[PDB]
Formats: sequence, structure tokens, C-alpha cells
Amino acid sequence: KSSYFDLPPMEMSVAFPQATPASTFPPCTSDYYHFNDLLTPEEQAIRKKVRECMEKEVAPIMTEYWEKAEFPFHITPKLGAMGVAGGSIKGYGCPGLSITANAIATAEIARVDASCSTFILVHSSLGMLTIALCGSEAQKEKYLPSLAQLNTVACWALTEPDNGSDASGLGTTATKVEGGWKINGQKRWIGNSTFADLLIIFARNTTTNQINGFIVKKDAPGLKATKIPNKIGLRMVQNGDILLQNVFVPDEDRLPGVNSFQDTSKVLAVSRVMVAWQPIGISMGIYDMCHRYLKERKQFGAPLAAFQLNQQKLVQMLGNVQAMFLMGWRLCKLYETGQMTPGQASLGKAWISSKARETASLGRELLGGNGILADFLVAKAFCDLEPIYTYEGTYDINTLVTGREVTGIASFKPA
Amino acid sequence: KSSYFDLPPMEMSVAFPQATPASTFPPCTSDYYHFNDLLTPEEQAIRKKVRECMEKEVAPIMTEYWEKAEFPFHITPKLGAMGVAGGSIKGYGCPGLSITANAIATAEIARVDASCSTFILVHSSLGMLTIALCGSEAQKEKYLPSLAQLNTVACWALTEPDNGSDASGLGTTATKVEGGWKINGQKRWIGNSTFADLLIIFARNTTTNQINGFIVKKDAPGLKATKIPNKIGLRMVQNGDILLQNVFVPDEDRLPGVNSFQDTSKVLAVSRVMVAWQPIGISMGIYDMCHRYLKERKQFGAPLAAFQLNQQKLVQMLGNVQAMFLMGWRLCKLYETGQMTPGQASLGKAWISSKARETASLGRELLGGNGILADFLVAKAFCDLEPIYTYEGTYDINTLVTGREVTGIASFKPA
Amino acid sequence: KSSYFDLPPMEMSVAFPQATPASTFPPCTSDYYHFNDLLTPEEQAIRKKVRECMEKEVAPIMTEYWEKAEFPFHITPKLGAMGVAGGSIKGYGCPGLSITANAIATAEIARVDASCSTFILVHSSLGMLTIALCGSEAQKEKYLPSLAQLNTVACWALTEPDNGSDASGLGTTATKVEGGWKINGQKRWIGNSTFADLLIIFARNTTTNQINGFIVKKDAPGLKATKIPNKIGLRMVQNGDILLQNVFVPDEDRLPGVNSFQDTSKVLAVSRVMVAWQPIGISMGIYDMCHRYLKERKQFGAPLAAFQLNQQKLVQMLGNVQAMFLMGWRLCKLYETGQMTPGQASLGKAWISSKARETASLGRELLGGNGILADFLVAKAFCDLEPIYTYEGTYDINTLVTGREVTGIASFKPA
Amino acid sequence: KSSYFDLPPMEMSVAFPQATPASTFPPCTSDYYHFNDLLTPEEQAIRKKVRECMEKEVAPIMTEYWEKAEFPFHITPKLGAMGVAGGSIKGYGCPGLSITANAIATAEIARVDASCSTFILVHSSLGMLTIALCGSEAQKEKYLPSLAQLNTVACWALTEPDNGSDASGLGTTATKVEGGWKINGQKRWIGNSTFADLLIIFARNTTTNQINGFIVKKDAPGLKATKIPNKIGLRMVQNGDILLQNVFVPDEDRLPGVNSFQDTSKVLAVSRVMVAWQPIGISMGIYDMCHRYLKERKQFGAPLAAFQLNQQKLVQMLGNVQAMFLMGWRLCKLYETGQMTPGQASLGKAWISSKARETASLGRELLGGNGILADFLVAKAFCDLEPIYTYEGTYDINTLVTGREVTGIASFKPA
Ligand SMILES: Cc1cc2nc3c(=O)[nH]c(=O)nc-3n(C[C@H](O)[C@H](O)[C@H](O)COP(=O)(O)OP(=O)(O)OC[C@H]3O[C@@H](n4cnc5c(N)ncnc54)[C@H](O)[C@@H]3O)c2cc1C
Ligand SMILES: Cc1cc2nc3c(=O)[nH]c(=O)nc-3n(C[C@H](O)[C@H](O)[C@H](O)COP(=O)(O)OP(=O)(O)OC[C@H]3O[C@@H](n4cnc5c(N)ncnc54)[C@H](O)[C@@H]3O)c2cc1C
Ligand SMILES: Cc1cc2nc3c(=O)[nH]c(=O)nc-3n(C[C@H](O)[C@H](O)[C@H](O)COP(=O)(O)OP(=O)(O)OC[C@H]3O[C@@H](n4cnc5c(N)ncnc54)[C@H](O)[C@@H]3O)c2cc1C
Ligand SMILES: Cc1cc2nc3c(=O)[nH]c(=O)nc-3n(C[C@H](O)[C@H](O)[C@H](O)COP(=O)(O)OP(=O)(O)OC[C@H]3O[C@@H](n4cnc5c(N)ncnc54)[C@H](O)[C@@H]3O)c2cc1C
Repeated sequence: KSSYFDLPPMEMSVAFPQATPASTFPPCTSDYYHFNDLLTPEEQAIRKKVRECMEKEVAPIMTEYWEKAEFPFHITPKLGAMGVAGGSIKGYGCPGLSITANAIATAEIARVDASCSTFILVHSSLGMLTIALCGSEAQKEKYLPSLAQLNTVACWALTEPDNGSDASGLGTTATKVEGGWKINGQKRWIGNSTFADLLIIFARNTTTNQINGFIVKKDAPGLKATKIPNKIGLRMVQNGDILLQNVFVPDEDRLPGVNSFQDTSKVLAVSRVMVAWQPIGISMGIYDMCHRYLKERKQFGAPLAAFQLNQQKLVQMLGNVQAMFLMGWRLCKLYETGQMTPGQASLGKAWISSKARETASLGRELLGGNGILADFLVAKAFCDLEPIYTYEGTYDINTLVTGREVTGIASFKPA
Repeated sequence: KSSYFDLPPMEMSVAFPQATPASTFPPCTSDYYHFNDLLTPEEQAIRKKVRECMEKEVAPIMTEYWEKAEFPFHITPKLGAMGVAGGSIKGYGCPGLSITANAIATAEIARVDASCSTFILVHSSLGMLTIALCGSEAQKEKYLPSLAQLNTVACWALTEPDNGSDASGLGTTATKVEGGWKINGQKRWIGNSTFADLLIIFARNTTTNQINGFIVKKDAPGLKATKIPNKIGLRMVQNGDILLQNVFVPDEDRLPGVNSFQDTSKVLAVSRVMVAWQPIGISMGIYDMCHRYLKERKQFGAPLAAFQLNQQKLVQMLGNVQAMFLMGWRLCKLYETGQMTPGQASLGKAWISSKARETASLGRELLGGNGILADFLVAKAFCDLEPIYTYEGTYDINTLVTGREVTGIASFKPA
Repeated sequence: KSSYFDLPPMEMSVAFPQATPASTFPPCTSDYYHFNDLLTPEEQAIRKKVRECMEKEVAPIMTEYWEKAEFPFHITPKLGAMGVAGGSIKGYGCPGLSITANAIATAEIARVDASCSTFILVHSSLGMLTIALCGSEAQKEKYLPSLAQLNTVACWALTEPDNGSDASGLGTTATKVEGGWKINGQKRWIGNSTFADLLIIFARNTTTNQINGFIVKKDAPGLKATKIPNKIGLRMVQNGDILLQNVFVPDEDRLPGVNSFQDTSKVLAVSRVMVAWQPIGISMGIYDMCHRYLKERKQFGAPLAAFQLNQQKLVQMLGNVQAMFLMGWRLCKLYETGQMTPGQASLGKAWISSKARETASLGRELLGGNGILADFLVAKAFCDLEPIYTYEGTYDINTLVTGREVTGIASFKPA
Repeated sequence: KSSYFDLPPMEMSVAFPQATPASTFPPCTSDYYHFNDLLTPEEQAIRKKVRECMEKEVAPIMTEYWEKAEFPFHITPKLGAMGVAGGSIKGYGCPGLSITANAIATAEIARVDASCSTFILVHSSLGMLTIALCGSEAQKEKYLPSLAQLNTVACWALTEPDNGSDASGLGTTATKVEGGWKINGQKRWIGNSTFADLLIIFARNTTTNQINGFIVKKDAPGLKATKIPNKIGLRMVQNGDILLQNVFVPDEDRLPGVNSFQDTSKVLAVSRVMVAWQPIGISMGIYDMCHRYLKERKQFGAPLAAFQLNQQKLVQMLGNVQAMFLMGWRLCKLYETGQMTPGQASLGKAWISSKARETASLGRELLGGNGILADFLVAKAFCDLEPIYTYEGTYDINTLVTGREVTGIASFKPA
């Protein structure tokens, strides 16, 4: 309670004149090993298209929305014009991009805002891909064209409160009834669920006692998806607690390609390739910001980029970025050549996100105080990395997928 | 848009039944090296006292205020009843506690909530202490009785946009006028500055060319303090941008004991010990949460505590924590005996600060998904640590303070 | 072949004039937090006495011996004059030191040479202590006084080719025979064993199927112990493969206090406190050496200590040292007060080990090329830490000992 | 003294029968991202030839030689027959391999023995290359053919006691006299120098004040090279202190293409790509050995590979190896494409080197006790990695080479 307590925050141009905030997004200086050499002409055109659009459309508004933990619904039709949704799905009204074209688009979104990327990743590299790989021809033709336009939104429900890392032992049931299925259970952390038109729900078929997948609809009687508050990262992403009580799904809406967790495993493997590319994008952005910031901000009568400790940290981030990118690039190519094991994807995601965590640490301390401000990207990025390091399998779970594959010995279960 | 988009969040007890959230604070398990042995009877009594008060009064409401970036004003008299504000200042209405007493109280506050400790710390171990050291006996008798009971609040303005790490090159001017002084300049990041009744403004005396100190008042004409938004950590702390335009301050509100920057470094050495104790407590709280969570939460039919990977992470935290306490404790003992150099104070704050960053990182990934949720503390703590790692000297600035002392060569300025 | 190939190496004063080799041992600048304040006047006396002797007697010759992987037998009587061997054993011709005194001398020995410390450690803290804690009055008086003078050397044989980390399941058998026992099996890695007078051999008593302990004598029929070659660290220590072929040990030389692994486990805990002081010692040595080296060595027109990067590495070391020391210190008091658990000793030894590794790594790179020369200590110290990080239980085994204790759930056995 | 003290060590098959030592070299499992996909068929063939030669000829003999710190001269005609010496030099009796061809060759040599690698690299990528890039046709035709056959050995002398990192400022002098030059000064750390036939000595022309390069011959009047003893890594490489007192060098032996430091600095960037590949090779070997050791060695009734903690380490190493290779591979393509900058070569060398250090650290602790024995490779490579992390420019110096380039500000010089 003062004369000034109620007053609107001081404008950034007056509050910190020395540096530019992320509204005017930093230029790409993280690309140090000339990555366009590794990209097809079509892939280069997508990279710059996604980037120009994210910097113009999303960067100026992301700070507000991230702070309020609100989703920028108005940005959806643009993201659908970007032709990103539907990744590498061929036909059914999808763009039919290369896995690498999709991967670099993923990074180019994540570079600017990780929530938008997660939004699309969950919608497209999980939601749509599960329909593409596991759906009927009828389902694909019915559901994908619109999903690709972003006229409808998908989400992907696997995780439960009782079942997170231990996904194959999920407890959401699916009971065969007359004319379809009856779904019962509870799902947790499902991004988009609070407004998704389509909800791919993984439920245990109670006849076969194996895991099946079902396309649930928005507003189905017995369905309730509600917002998870107080997240420190991915604040624009709407993560849902879902309740299903005798939610009905007709025969035609069961995914025929999901007959046990082995198929969910096959989806997650391809999905982990796309998730790997999020930390790559984020790291690229953090460096870009850090690079500009350090050159702009002056202390002790010199740019902050003049000091040894600041340079060592800047180059450490820079090396991490080149390696991560190449790491993610190889992964894509392994997939394309049809020779990719789940262990290779797990390691891709585990390793990359670990080095990204490291990179965000350094990038965060490099901006000093402003490094904790959403305004300057890094804080946002630093916070957004944490759940990414957790989802699509934790670091520990992913390294054990690889460890099992590389050694021949499962090491998940307790003594 | 949905029939359930607007609905309130699911109750945590139904949302995630397995683990209990921070609103019911975890028991102390972090204290593995029986630290009460290093505490005197009245030092123990205070540890107990603040602990209970923080768990009962602050824990149940800290989630929602932190999320909304609001200060919990209703909580301030309860903190004033604890008799911790005023620190080690003898007399003048203050508690006259030992340095070690002040330190674990700083830790036990930070254990539950870092924002609250920061508020107290800038108020008591910066605001009140500069009055207690650099003040006249008059300034002591007038402001200190009210500041100790928390009936009035203090802040401490050194940092500004152009001068943060280079505090010595402070730009804010102080022209001499009859009756007193006019303050012209700008400050930034100042904790409590939006509602502080007293604002200790550091400004350059244009007559002597040196930095001085001025107790400016709330609602002084020309003075505007405005909240800094979009912080990722220390969200309840009201850090401000301060505009000073011809701000009048009479002869009696100037601090007679600060005629040079040298005087501010004298104070900053003592504060850097209290600040060193923030990460200690925060890290204790993190281990405390983690210990209980890993025992409650089951995965693959076992508690999360049963897994090698988790036990290692938890044990690394434990070790870190013991070492951090011992480090801070010796830092108090060096102060108590009048042999503490600034380098010693800096090493402590740097080292402890760093190991906390490491501890929080481990703690955060130990909780999986829920580790990003403020409701479970470790997410709050993980974020709160970043600012703490940065302010009162960055890790780098502090290390080069020690570096200069121990090699005789200053390495702050560039080539 | 060359006209200079066979010529002796260049003298250090000529080959590298700028910096002093370890032969003139550096002054103690690692003690930054004034550690004598935590020691009794007796504890201070020993620290000093043990340093004076290590610097004068061992430093000038330790390089030549560490390179040839040889033990300096002539050094033995000088070590037994220090009054170290025996440790905390009360009576029976032992010095009856405090636990902290025995801990400090270990650090001061390890500070100059780690091999020398490991010699004394295996001898006094493992070998002699086993006779104190599990021996009978008869054999305590028979063997201990000679051991404390170092007129005779002891070793401690637990590890086997098949049982290192899994010591509880050892396979060396001890067959009850008229008038004593017959020992059969192999031991690996036993320090001093190639010249030890007393070999404490742990073997499975074939009547009870539990581990027992036996005092075996040098040159006993069926005993042969050979050096382990090609060691990168602790190269002065004579580690042996012991082959035991029907070795006769009479009823009088069976330790009546060892009746299962629980007794040998009781011993390891007290020993791990002393081992924990070794990396403390070594890290002090590395710092002391680096500090002097960065002031003497000059590059780009200034002392290496002038550079931001070097100063930070040095300060990081300095921070670790102070924390490691306090950690070892607190651990001693825990033991002195009868409140030490095995899990507390395991934490000390795990954490301090890990911190030393970090320190040595930093310390090694700081000296550039000379950082890989035994002459300049760091290289020797750096290598020596590696087996210390492994023996007395690996970092992982010790982590899980603490792990099991704090969680109450064992996590050693596989999935 | 003992009846068994002078006996030879126990043969490994009886000492530790559970695991196979490096003398029988492990199969390649570190190639997890199918690296041959990124190599030309010529490059795959070279990779194959070198690997089979190193495993057959060097692995069975390396342990004894590394421990004695002696060079295996008898291996020279084999290494010569591999067709590596000469690297990418086209013509003049050299094999004219591609850049990646020489890179993978480097790695495969280093994979088995780092000393052998450094031997060839200093001879080929420094000695021979300096003549190719900076020699006259007359001296290229005269010296290279025999050098490519290893019938003569070259070395490359830049460093001196007073100039290591600051190489630009060396004090070795070249005075113009009738018929040629007289070289005066001292050199340190020069590999192959005790037996090298040709010695490329860099010395400051006294007329022009710039660094020049001179082909000095073995046993030249005034030349004395002596072995630097007591190294902990690359123990097989013969590094020298070189003494030059009025060493005469004829006009025809002055490299006419070396006129200032920027000529030698241009060579350093090309050879720095090759050095980068040394860590890549070594890490692969470390992984390869670990993989096999962890499957073979049983403890607690399971392979060491069965335990979470061990799998995590193993997978972290594997992640690193993939990233390092891709990193090294990309660097080669940047050079092949003619677009490499010093900063990029510096970044590669710095980053890859640091990752290899982390890897060696993990691989070392994964083998327990035996991880300190040269017999099981890991120990040797761990140690070998330290000089590699230091030479060809340090981590600090290399990072600052990139820092200067990306930021535009040099930060080598002190305040
Ligand atoms: C932002 C966000 C979005 C998400 N979106 C979706 C979504 O769209 N769809 C969906 O289905 N799910 C989603 N999830 C859930 C996500 O997949 C889970 O957070 C994660 O996969 C499971 O972890 P958990 O939260 O259950 O924690 P837990 O599984 O309890 O793990 C806690 C800790 O224990 C460790 N651990 C667990 N098991 C072992 C083991 N066997 N050995 C060693 N260590 C172990 C883990 O590494 C982790 O550190 C989302 C989560 C987040 C945070
Ligand atoms: C939550 C919060 C609360 C705060 N509260 C207060 C307060 O109450 N009172 C107050 O006065 N201030 C306060 N501050 C400001 C804080 O003290 C400053 O952030 C910090 O001391 C100076 O950093 P800066 O933000 O100016 O960034 P900079 O000073 O520009 O530093 C940016 C980076 O450059 C590095 N760097 C700077 N100088 C050098 C150098 N010479 N050599 C090598 N590296 C260098 C730093 O390590 C840092 O990584 C607060 C800040 C935060 C985030
Ligand atoms: C220099 C030196 C001196 C020694 N002196 C003595 C002596 O005097 N007396 C004596 O009795 N012994 C001695 N030893 C033996 C030493 O105590 C053992 O090396 C150690 O206790 C067991 O290691 P190991 O060599 O058998 O390796 P292993 O037990 O094979 O372990 C290999 C790796 O696997 C990991 N690992 C093992 N078990 C598990 C598990 N359950 N879960 C997860 N990870 C696991 C370990 O952490 C380690 O990294 C000495 C060793 C050295 C190196
Ligand atoms: C096995 C081995 C083989 C070698 N072979 C050869 C050879 O064949 N030919 C040859 O010419 N040389 C050779 N060298 C020398 C090698 O290139 C040098 O050791 C290296 O360039 C660094 O020199 P230095 O050892 O004097 O380190 P120093 O220059 O003494 O540096 C010591 C420390 O100070 C730091 N430092 C130095 N300058 C700065 C700065 N400006 N800013 C921040 N930090 C700084 C460094 O990072 C390092 O940690 C060899 C060295 C080794 C170990």
C-alpha cells in the first residue's frame, strides 16, 4: 500500500535501456557449424519459414501469455498455415514432409517458445501420428485432414497418477459393451486435454487384459479434463487432469493398431526423435539471446562478452549446441534408413536434453538478474527445459531403455 | 472452449492421491549430521521456534501467493512476533541474537519459503544493519524500534540498470542543497521497494565524488517505485524499478558512516553470510520434500526410494546439504571471532550457492512430473535458487573477490 | 638410437626454471578457513610434527619411488617415530591418540604422499584396529606394540578375484583342523601383503558358513603373495595377489571377535572415516601446489594467477577443500560422541572422494604440461585419488550403504 | 623382504580369470549410430586396416611398453606399412588420404594406444605437413618420401619453458650467418625429439623479428635432446627438452613458407582437427572395453552390466561417443568444404576433449579396482587423455580462440 503500488510495470525501454528483450527476437548466431549444409532445399525453406513466423507472430506476445499460464488460441490458425501440423504423415490432408523437415520445424518453434512446440508436438507427433500408424483407413481420412489444418486439436492420454514412468501397467480400463467400449479411469498431465477435440486415450481392454487406444471426443458424457495449475515451465501448455466415467467410444473409434503396450512403445520411439529436437531448438535460442545480450550489455566499461568467464560459458553453450544438433540430425537419418532401434531414440532424447539442461544453466547465469525474467527468453527457456527433461520418458527411464538394449539386461524393476 | 475448460483445478488429494503436497510440510530428515550439536541452547530454541511458525502459517498459503506473484501481507505480523527481524543488532529495540542464531533462522525460513527469507533479509540484514553501523545514534533510536517489530518495512537500493556487478561505478547522483540533498537517478531490483516505509538509497555525493547513503521515505515527491513482473523465481518478493527525480532528503536522513564505497563493502560482507544461509535452508527443504515423496510414491510396485538411480541422487543431495551447513556454520564462527575476511565471506556464498544449484537440480528431477509443480515445493525452490545464485554478487563476482584476496591479483577488469 | 638418446634427463632447474618442483614442498595456503581453531593443542602439535617430517623426509624422494613403483623401506622407521601407527588404540604399546588426531596426521601424510598414507592406513586403521576391536587380550599384547613401532608390518585381506564390492560372499575357505585351521583361496589387491609380517585373512569358516578372521604369518607354508604391476595410482604401495594353499593357522591366531561379516562390517565403518581424510589431505596438497605454481609461472606477461579462468579453477578447488575438511571434521566428532552410523561414515567417504576427484581434475589442467609430471605433485596426486575413490568401498557401494540407511530399503541386488 | 617378494607377478588368467584384459582387444560396440554410413568406401577400408593392425600388433605389447615408458621401435615398420604416416599430403611418396580418411585413422590408432597415435600425429600432421604446406618442392621431394615410410622420423618444436600457451612470443632465435642460420635457445615437450631424424624448429628470425621455421637434423653440432621422465600419460611417447646452442642450419633447410607466427598458426588449425579425433578414438576404446568388462565380470550373482548405476554410466559414455564422433566428423567436412575457421577447429578440439575427460572418468570407475591397471586399457587411456586435453592448445586457450572469433573481442591478455 503506497501511492505507486498499483502502478503499471515500468516499460522495458526505460527500465533496462542497455539490452533488447525477446519481443524483438535475437538473430541466429548459434548455427556455428553451418547446418544448412545438412538440409535439403525444402528443409531450408521450412526452417526460415517457421522461424520468421515465430519471431513475428509469437515472440512479441509470448511473455504475457507464459506469465498468466494462458494459451494463445488466436495463434492457432497461423500455426496451421505454417503447414507444420501433421509432420511427416503422407496423404490424408497432411503435408508429407521428411522426418528431418519436421524435426527442424520442431526446433524452430521451440527456439522461440517451447509451449507452442509442446502444443504442436503432442497434437501432431503423438496425437496425429498414433492415428496414422494405428488407425483405420476410415479413421485416418475422417480425422487427419482437419487435425492437419489445426481446425481440430488432438491430445494423447497415457500417463496416470498411479502410472507415469511405469506406463505398461496403466489402470484405465476399457470394457467391451454392446456397440462399442466403455472407458473408466483417470489420466494426468495430458497437454491440450482441456480443449482438445480428439483425445487418444490409452485404456486396458478388459477382455484381453492388454492396452488398447481409443479416440474420445470433446464433451463426451462422463469426461472431465481440468487444468493443472502452478507449473514452473511450459506455462502456455494446458495440462489436464482427466476423469473418465463410463465414457462411451463406439467400435469405429477404437484404434485397431493398438493391441498391447508394444504398439504404444512403437509410437513413443518415433515420438522421442521429435522430442529430442525441442531441447535443440531451445538451446539454439538461449545462445542467440545470450550472444546478443552479452554484446549489448556493458559492465566495468566493456561488453560482457569481453570477460573470460563469460566467453568460456558462451563457447561451452555453443559447443553443446553444435553437438546436440548433429546428434538429433543423425537420429532423423537413422529413422529414415529404417534401421532405428528404440535404444537409439532413447539415447538421443536422454543425451540431448541433459546437455540442454547444462546449456540453460550457463545461459541463465550469463544474463545476471535479467536471466530470471521471462521478458529476456532465457528464464522462460530455463524453466521450460525441466518438464521436457521429464516427459516422453525421464532421463533415467530413457537411459535404462538404452542400457537394457545395449547390455541385453532389463534394469527397470526393483531388487 | 469446452464444457469443462472453465472448471476449477482438481483437488490435489484427488488429483494425485499418492504423495502429500507441501501445504503439509515434510519432517526434517535432511539434518543427517545431528547439527543441533553445533548450536547453543538458545540457538536451538530459535531454530525450533521459526520452523514451527513457518510450517503452520506460511506453508499452507505459499503456493497460491507465489503463483500469483503477490506478497502475503497478512503474514508479516506473525513474522514480527518471531523476534528474528533486527538480527544481531544489540539494543535499539532489536533482539540481539548471536550471528549463528540469525543464520539458522534465515535457513529455517528459507527451508519453507525463500521469498519470505529474502524479504526479511534485505529488510533486516541490509536495511536495519546499515542503520546500525553507518547510522548516527539518532537514526538508530528513531527507525530501529519500529523496523524490528516489522511495524515498518525497509529496502536497500544499490543496483541500477547500468551498474549491477560494477556497483562501484554507481550513476545515481546526490547534489547538496540547503537543509539536505536532492537525489537524481534510477534504481533496479530493489526488494520491498514498492511498499517499504524506508528506502536506503545509495547515491554519488557530487561534492566528494564518492558514494553515500540516504534514508528516503515512502511517498516522497519525485520518487516512483514500480513492480518488476515476469520473474521465474522469488515470486512473492516485490522487486522494483525506482525513479528518483529531485527527491529531497534532509541532513538527518543522510548516513554519516558511508563516505565511500568502502563502507558499503563492509556491510555487504556481513550480509553475504546471511545470504549464504538461504541456499542451505532451501536445500534442506528440498531434501526433506524428496525424502518423503520418494517414500510415498510407488512405481513398478515399489517406492521410488527403492531404485538405485533415485537413492544415488538422494544421497548426493544429503552429502551436499551436510557440507553446505558446515560451510555456513564455520563462516558464522569466523565472523563471531572477528577474523572474517571478505574473500572468506565470498567463498562461502559462492560455494554453498553453487552446491545448492546442483542439489535443487537433482531434487527437481527426482519428483518427475510433479517436480515442476509449485505445490510440491522443490519446483518453487529450484526457481528461487536462480536469483539467490545471482544477487549479493554473482557466483563469478564472488569467486573473483576470493581470487583477488588469495592471489593478490585483481582480475575483475578486461584486457 | 641417437647421440643424445641415452643421456640422462635434464635437471629440473634447467628444464623448467620458472617453477619449483614438489621436492621443495609448497607452503600450506589451502587452510583458508583457519582449521586449528577446530583442533586441540595436542591435535595441532601432531599435524605440525607430521607435516615437518613428510616435507623433509618424503617430498625430496617420492618422485623416484612413485615412478619405479617401489616402496621406500628406509622410510618406515621415520614413520614409526611420528607416533602415528596404532591410531586411537588405548594401551598395548599404542599412542592412544584422539580420533581427530589420527585423522589429521592421515591428511598430512596424504598431503605429501598418498601411497605413504595408504601404507599406514591399511596397517593401522584396518590391520591394527582389527586386532584391537576383534582380537583377544592375549594377541593384542603379543602383536600390537611391535605394529605401533612399525618393527612389524600388517595388512588386511578381504577382497577376492570374485568378491570385491560383494565382500560378504567371499569364497576363501577356512577348514577347522586339529589345533587350528587351514586356509584355501585367493585374495587380490592387499596393500603391504608382499612384505607384511601379519596378514589378517578373512575366510569362510566351513563349520558355521560365516566369515572369520585369521592372523596369518609371513612365509607360512602354502602362502605366496606377488606384486600387482601396471598400477596408475598409489604406485608406491605394494598391492598383492595372495595365494593361500592349505595355510595352517593355529587356534591362538584366530580372531575370536569375528564371527560373521557383521564384525568386519563394524570395522569398515571406523576405517572409512580415516580413508575420508585421505582425499582431504591430497586436495590440500594439490591446492598448495597450484597456488605456488600459478604465482611462479608466467604467461602472456603475467603470473598464471592473474587470469580469470585460472583464478576461478583455483577458488573452486579452495571452496571444495574447506568443505571436505569440515565434512571429515564433523564425521570425527560423530565417531567421538558414539553417535556415528555406518551410513554417516559412508556418506563422508563417498562425498569427500567425489569432491577430491573434481579438485584434482581442476588442479591437473591448471598446470598445463607440468600437470602430468610426477615432479610437480598434481599428476601423482591426481592418479592416486583414483584407487582411493574405488577402495574402502566404491563411491556407488558407499552411496547405497547411506542409501539403504536413510530410505530403509536395500538397493544392492539386481532387478 | 619375503620368500615371495622377488617373484614375478601372477599371470592375469590366474590373477583375475573373470575378465579378458586389453591384450586381447574388445570388439567395437561404441559404434552405436552406425558410423560407416558417414564414411566413403575408401574411408571404411582404411578404418578396417588400421583397427586390425592395432589389435594384432600393438594391443598384445602395449602394456609392458607404456609401463616402462619406452617406445616400441620394432613396431615402426608396421605403422609405416599401414599407410597412415603422410596423412592427406598428396604426392612426394605419401598416401594422399582424404581428411576424414586421416581422421578415422587417427581415431583407430588412438582407440588401441594413444601414444602410438600421438607419435604418428606429431610426425605426420605436424612434421610432414609443415614441409608440405611451407616447404620448397626441393625439400618436399627430399624429405617426405622417407618420412611417409617411417624410415625417418620427424618432430615439431614450438613450445619452450617460457612459452607454452603464449607461443606467439617464443624466444628461440635464428641469426643470419654466412651460408645459413645459427639457431639458439631451448625447447620443451617435443615428441619424438630424442630419436627424430628431422627436427622442425621454430625460431625468431633476428633480422625481421618474426617467427621462422628450420629443418634441423639429428646429431647436429650443438643439439641435445633428452627425455622428460615421470609422465603419467602418453608414457610411450618420447617427449624432449631440446637444447640448441649455435646449431647451424643451411639456407636450403629454411622453410620459405614460414615468415611469421600466422603461418604456424595456420598449420595448427589443420592439425587441430586431427587431434580432435584422438579423444574420439580413445573414448570408443574405453567404451568398448567397459562394455565387455561389465558383461563378463559378475558380482552379487549378476553381470556388472545388470545394475542401474552401472548401466547409467555406460549409457552416458555411449551418448558422449556418438556426439563426439558426429562432432569430429562434421569438423572434417567443414575443412574439406574449405570453410573451416580457427574458432571451429578450436571448438571441436576443446569440446570433444572435455567430453572425453568425462567419459574416461566414468569408464575408469566402472571397472573398479582393475580400472587403475594398464592391462585393462581404461587406466592407460584415462591417463593418456590428460596431456591430450592440454597439448595442441589447452581447453582454456582453445575455448578463448572460439570466444574471440564469435564475440569479436580477444580475452587472452590480462588486466
Ligand atoms: C509438461 C508435461 C506434459 C506431459 N504430457 C503428457 C501427455 O501429453 N501425455 C501423456 O501420456 N503424458 C504426459 N506427461 C506425463 C509424463 O510423461 C510424465 O511426467 C513422465 O513420463 C512420468 O513421470 P512421473 O511424473 O510419473 O514421475 P515418476 O515416474 O514417479 O518418476 C519420478 C522419478 O523416479 C525415477 N524412476 C522411475 N522409475 C524408475 C526406475 N525404474 N529406475 C530408476 N528410476 C526411476 C524417474 O526417473 C523420475 O526421476 C506429461 C508430463 C509433463 C511434465
Ligand atoms: C530476485 C532479485 C533480487 C534482487 N534484489 C536486489 C536488492 O535488494 N538490492 C540490490 O541492490 N540489488 C538486487 N538485485 C540485483 C542483483 O544484485 C544483480 O542482479 C547482481 O548483483 C548484478 O548483476 P546484473 O543483474 O547487473 O547483471 P550483470 O552485472 O550484467 O552480470 C551479468 C553476467 O556477467 C558476469 N560478470 C559481470 N561482471 C563480470 C566480470 N568483471 N568478470 C566476469 N564476469 C562478469 C556475471 O557473473 C553475470 O553472469 C536483485 C536481483 C534479483 C534477480
Ligand atoms: C589401490 C587399492 C588398494 C586396495 N587395498 C585393499 C586392501 O588392502 N584390502 C582389501 O581387502 N581390498 C583392497 N582393495 C580392493 C578394493 O577394496 C576393491 O577394489 C573394492 O572394494 C571392490 O571393487 P572391485 O575391484 O572388486 O570392483 P567391482 O566390485 O567389480 O565393481 C566394479 C564397478 O561396479 C560397481 N558396482 C559394484 N556393485 C554394484 C552394485 N551392487 N550396484 C551398482 N554398482 C555396483 C562399482 O561401483 C564399481 O564402479 C584395494 C583396491 C585398490 C584399487
Ligand atoms: C604429452 C605432451 C606432448 C607435447 N608435445 C609437443 C610437441 O610435440 N610440440 C610442441 O611444440 N609442444 C608440445 N607440447 C606442449 C604443449 O603444446 C603445451 O603444454 C601447451 O601448449 C600448454 O603449454 P604449458 O604446458 O606451458 O601450459 P601453460 O601455458 O603453463 O598454461 C597453464 C595453465 O594456464 C592456463 N592459461 C594459459 N594462458 C591463459 C590465458 N591467456 N587465459 C586463461 N588461461 C590461461 C592454461 O589453460 C593452463 O591451464 C606437448 C605437451 C604435452 C603434455
